[PDB]
Amino acid sequence: LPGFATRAIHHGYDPQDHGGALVPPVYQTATFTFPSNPTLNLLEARMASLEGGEAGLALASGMGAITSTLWTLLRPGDEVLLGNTLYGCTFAFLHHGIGEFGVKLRHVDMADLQALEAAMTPATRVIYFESPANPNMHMADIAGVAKIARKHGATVVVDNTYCTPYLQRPLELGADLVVHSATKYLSGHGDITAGIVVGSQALVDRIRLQGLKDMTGAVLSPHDAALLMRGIKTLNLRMDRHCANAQVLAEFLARQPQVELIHYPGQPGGMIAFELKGGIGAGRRFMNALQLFSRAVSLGDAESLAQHPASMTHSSYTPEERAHYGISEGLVRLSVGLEDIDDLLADVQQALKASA
Amino acid sequence: LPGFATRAIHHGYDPQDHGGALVPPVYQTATFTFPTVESNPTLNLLEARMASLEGGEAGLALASGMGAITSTLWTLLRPGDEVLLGNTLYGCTFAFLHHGIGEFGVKLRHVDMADLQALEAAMTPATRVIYFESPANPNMHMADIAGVAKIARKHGATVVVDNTYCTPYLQRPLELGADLVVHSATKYLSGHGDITAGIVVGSQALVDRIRLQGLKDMTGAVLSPHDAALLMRGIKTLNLRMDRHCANAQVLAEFLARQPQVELIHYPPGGMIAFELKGGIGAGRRFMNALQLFSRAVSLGDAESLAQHPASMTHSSYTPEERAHYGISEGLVRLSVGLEDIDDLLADVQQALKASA
Amino acid sequence: LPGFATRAIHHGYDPQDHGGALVPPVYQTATFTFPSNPTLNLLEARMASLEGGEAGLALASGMGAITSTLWTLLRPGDEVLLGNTLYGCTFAFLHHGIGEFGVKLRHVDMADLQALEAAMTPATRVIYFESPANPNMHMADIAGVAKIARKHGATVVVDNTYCTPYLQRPLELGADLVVHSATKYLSGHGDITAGIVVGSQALVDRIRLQGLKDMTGAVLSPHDAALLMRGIKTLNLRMDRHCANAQVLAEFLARQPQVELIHYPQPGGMIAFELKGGIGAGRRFMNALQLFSRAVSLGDAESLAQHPASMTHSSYTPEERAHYGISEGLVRLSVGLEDIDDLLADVQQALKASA
Amino acid sequence: LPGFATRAIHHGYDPQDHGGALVPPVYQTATFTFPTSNPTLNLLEARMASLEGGEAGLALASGMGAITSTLWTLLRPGDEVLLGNTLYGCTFAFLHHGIGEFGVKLRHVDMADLQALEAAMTPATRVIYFESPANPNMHMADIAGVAKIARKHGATVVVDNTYCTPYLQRPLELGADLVVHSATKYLSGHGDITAGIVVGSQALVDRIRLQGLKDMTGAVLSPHDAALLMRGIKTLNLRMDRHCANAQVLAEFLARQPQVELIHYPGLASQMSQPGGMIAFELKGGIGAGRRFMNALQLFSRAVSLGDAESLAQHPASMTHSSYTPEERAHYGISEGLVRLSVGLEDIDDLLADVQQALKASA
Repeated sequence: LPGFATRAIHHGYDPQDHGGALVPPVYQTATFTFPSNPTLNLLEARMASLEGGEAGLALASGMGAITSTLWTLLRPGDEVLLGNTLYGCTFAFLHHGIGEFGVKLRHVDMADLQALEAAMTPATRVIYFESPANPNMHMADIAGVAKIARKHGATVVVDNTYCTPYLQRPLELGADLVVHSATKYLSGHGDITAGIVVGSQALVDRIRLQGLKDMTGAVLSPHDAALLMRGIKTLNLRMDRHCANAQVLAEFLARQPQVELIHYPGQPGGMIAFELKGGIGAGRRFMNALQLFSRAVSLGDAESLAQHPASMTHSSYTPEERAHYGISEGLVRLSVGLEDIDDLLADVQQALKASA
Repeated sequence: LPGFATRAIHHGYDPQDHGGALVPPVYQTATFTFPTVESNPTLNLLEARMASLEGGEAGLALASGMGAITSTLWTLLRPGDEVLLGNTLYGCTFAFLHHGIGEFGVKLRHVDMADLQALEAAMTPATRVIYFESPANPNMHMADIAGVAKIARKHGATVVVDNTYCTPYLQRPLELGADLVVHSATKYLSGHGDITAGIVVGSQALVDRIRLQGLKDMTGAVLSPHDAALLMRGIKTLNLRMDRHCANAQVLAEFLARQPQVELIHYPPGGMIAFELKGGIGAGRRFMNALQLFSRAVSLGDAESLAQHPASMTHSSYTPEERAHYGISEGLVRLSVGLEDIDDLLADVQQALKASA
Repeated sequence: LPGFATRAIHHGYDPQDHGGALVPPVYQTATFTFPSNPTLNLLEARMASLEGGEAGLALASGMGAITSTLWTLLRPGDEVLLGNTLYGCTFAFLHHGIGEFGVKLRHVDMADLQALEAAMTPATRVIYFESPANPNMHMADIAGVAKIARKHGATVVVDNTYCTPYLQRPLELGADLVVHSATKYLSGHGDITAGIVVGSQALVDRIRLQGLKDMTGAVLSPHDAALLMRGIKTLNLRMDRHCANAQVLAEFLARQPQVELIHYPQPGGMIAFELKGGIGAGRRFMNALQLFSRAVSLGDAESLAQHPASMTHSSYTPEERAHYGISEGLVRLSVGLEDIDDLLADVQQALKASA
Repeated sequence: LPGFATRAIHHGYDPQDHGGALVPPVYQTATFTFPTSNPTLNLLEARMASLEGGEAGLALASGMGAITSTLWTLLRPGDEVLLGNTLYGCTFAFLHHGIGEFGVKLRHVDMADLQALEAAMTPATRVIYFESPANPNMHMADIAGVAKIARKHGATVVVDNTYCTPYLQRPLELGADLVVHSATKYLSGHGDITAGIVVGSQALVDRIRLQGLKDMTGAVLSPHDAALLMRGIKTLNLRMDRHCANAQVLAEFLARQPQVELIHYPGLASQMSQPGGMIAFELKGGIGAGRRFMNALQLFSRAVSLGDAESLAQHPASMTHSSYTPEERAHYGISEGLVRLSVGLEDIDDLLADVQQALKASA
């Protein structure tokens, strides 16, 4: 089996099947003569290879991947066990979407196999969670969850967006399906939105012909698929740099007097979350002071991003409501990019002093 | 109000807000800086322009026509609600209803939209959505949208019309009373068969809900800015292309109606034609095999002429009786007449018909 | 032979050769395995078909097409006969570019065969001109020029940008090569820059392997080539509308008191007229336009307008402008595809504001 | 001054000037409203200028577009151009079968030998053009030294920096006047676009833009390709680091193989200054061994280019120069067993395995 880097650049493609083109031609065509799109097929095969899965499916967005998958596997009466902490729109989709169509939802600490097995019911059909989780980015025992899951043949779905198949491969640990917001690290350059699902040919075929075909129509543009593949070609190199930069920044943040503590890392790629002693006011001043980090909500970009939930995404909520969603007043999340670490340290240092 | 052609080229865009660029820059970016309080311009422009063409208040762009339909229905319906559908629908749409949302507690009921008497009789306190294509198979008969709208308001039912076949250039359901219009922009709107996309147009209130609920939470069927830019490029020639599609189809239809191999012409709806081959399924296969200009494919609204014979193509797996149940006769042939020289199209059909014998 | 519209949509392509794709896949690859780019090849073959020529060549821009062609055909000592009036960038290329490398240039009235024949010398190798020409868009006898060129086997090159192969095909009239700024009508949507050269395989091969390969490197991106082919698919329909709109606007402008006369028209959707009020009227006219865009180009879906004296040639003096065939009140319009009633209304109010 | 990686990702762009977009919008428009420049091209140019330490940049349709636009601008009949002993195939063709046929005098000189260069300087010398490093051993030239001589008659020094990229070498900070790049290679890094870049003083670049490009080549770069090039530049430092590491391991391996006569370049660790991920070696078995070696490769691609994520290999004698005779090839610096490799970003163990088996098959 060729190495990860080799497969991320070559898997599934041979120039002679496409006129000798070194780079695969982009099949920007809505239709083909009556007897699949070669560009999407290649992306799917390559992502399947990287995750150690049998088949892949490309979608218009990470949400397209999650919804197409869940709509396929669940029906009224079925139960879904969810990790305690989820993205945002995922939490919304579950509670304000599919959850309002008869599907039962139950949040459980995936870190406690005792509680998980205790929450297992003959109606449980799907176990969905992200690894690691937002809190302190704890890994969670995927193999352990898989063991409990098969009690009622429950399908285990893991959101592997944060790690990418380069750092974690849930399928090799027992998961049935892995989903990605390829919009983040996989693309790596913040210019496209895309989603990926990988698992057995059996499950993926169902999601493709049911969830996607009939219930979401969340198809991915061949042009975007081509750009996503371009990004995947440097995945290993980018993740290495994201991790190194984040490690240095995390160690720096831990020594600063303005920082109460570091939620993570203690590695979640280039992600960091820390707490400002000064709370919401300190967070606002910190964000206003940044000159290199961008004030935005996303991650996995070449550019470093920063967000202060309390004054940004969750500014409308009250302090108590924020706490209920695991959002402290001084919580700051960073997607450390690929810039020179010395410039990133200087930016954070200056902003930290300005936060006072 | 500026003319249709003018709005299809200019509506919603002013070069001054984008560096003086004659053609709007493509915002191929997944994210924007977070609002200071102290949306993607490419998608917003496409949405505003399509809203203008349909005479609606707001527009929403989706990854595909199916993305538009599903995002809309997931938003408006919940378990217990009822949806009245036209008797004949698109394949995937039909499937989405019965094999998709229909399996989540939503009741579906098929009724002849051309029969207002029957429609009114099918209205129940639970009816929340009335969905149909106009025109619809098998004879592309234009349903009375204003009449349906009158009945719908009896229980505040939302009327949704699939306007793919006509495009806003030939029909504008919202101006006739519909609440929402959906499009597979993959067809005529794009016009060049290189992109897949969907559009929903209606009131700001309804579109906002579909955007923030059906799309944001239940489908994630977002449209790529690159594809949106291409769709807008296509819309710039919509009037001219539809004019030619129609002219070519009229000539081919008249020709087909006089040929010995043709039993009848179902229709004439843009450049769409559907006719019956006396020879049935075998004649259909030979006809399809003989075509040299028309392409054997399943779609429509492309610059290239397309042809399909359902019985030996999309519905080849079904039995003759099952096909009939789905409005598919053994000799049914559907044509999406393109923009090629009509003399070349006539010659291709003529020789194929002779070969069908 | 299939009709023009049919060839503009299908010529040179068969889905079977590319995975059954209805639309040709875009070969956005800089390299191919060691034994031509299928996307560029297709564009070239299709343009050759539309012009009635044997071969085509795609370039990064119209200027790329002209320079690549001339650098190939000329060498120090050779003479080039040029039309009395050219684009602008071309005129500069000739005089401030290739002309400073030993190549002799000589302007001649292509409409005057006697003068052209009299300007023919044993050193003449290329006869280059636009048809129609800027002045009053006078067609000019291409077959006549071709007969004279033979005298010393001179190569006749015609810039067919204004007409497009849909309205004029110089090769079928005797020209050796045709060049295009595909940036204009061929693309039709103002989103790409590109050039095209069509002629015999013999000539195009030389231009491809000499002018382009060695002297300009003006290659066209497969992405742009694909967009250009997308545009060509509606060429006949767009040109029909450009022409119809322009005819109506031309008739209107002729009856307006603010207009001295119409230089032209038919040159596609192009119109040129003179404002009685000179440069001041021109400036006010341009400032008032709300639909037409103040820009320098043509062949776009959007209508464009320009007043040379206050725009491209504003730095020159009135006498210098005249030397370049630019009058103080000259206004050029590239009539687009918008609703003619909206275009008439915009021009009408602008003309009243020009006073 | 921000670090290289920071500038390669951010230089010249502020989201607030473009609707807050994190990624710059692509200005795919042929024209703009008449005033009272394309932002996408301008950004690419400013960023490349920053990376090379130059004042201004210019983007072209191809590396050849960059070279021709530059030379057409700077030379006129009677002028003399001093060239490096060995030049890139097409560049050599442009000089001899192109501009060289328009009254411009050409003359090759060993740039590594300042004595010969200084002796080759004439009152007519206007341009000194060369690649650094250059074949056959990829030896670095003393740019500062060449610059000192050039000033004798105000000759403009132009350096093709394609092989190194501004990440590994910056000729302008060494005295060069202009640097040109075939961005088609390393800068893009993914083999999906063709593009050229020129960086130098605002004065020189303005002239090339308004004369060579505007009037003599028309080799403009598509905004779409410019955007892709910028996307590629964002990982330049990381890719070059891997290209270099992979090439070093493969070079050491090749140096120990019985089928290999010698390694032209790179030359051990620290022929100094590794030529990116480029390697050239000689096969003892000549043209026959070269053909078999090439036929056997299963991971490396048989193609003519470099700087791609995918590893490429070529054997000139049986590929680009197959029509020539053995003596003619020698005249062009091509040995019968010469093999050039553009080592890519794949797993080094897979690359080693491929070369290993192809080498055994070459016997």
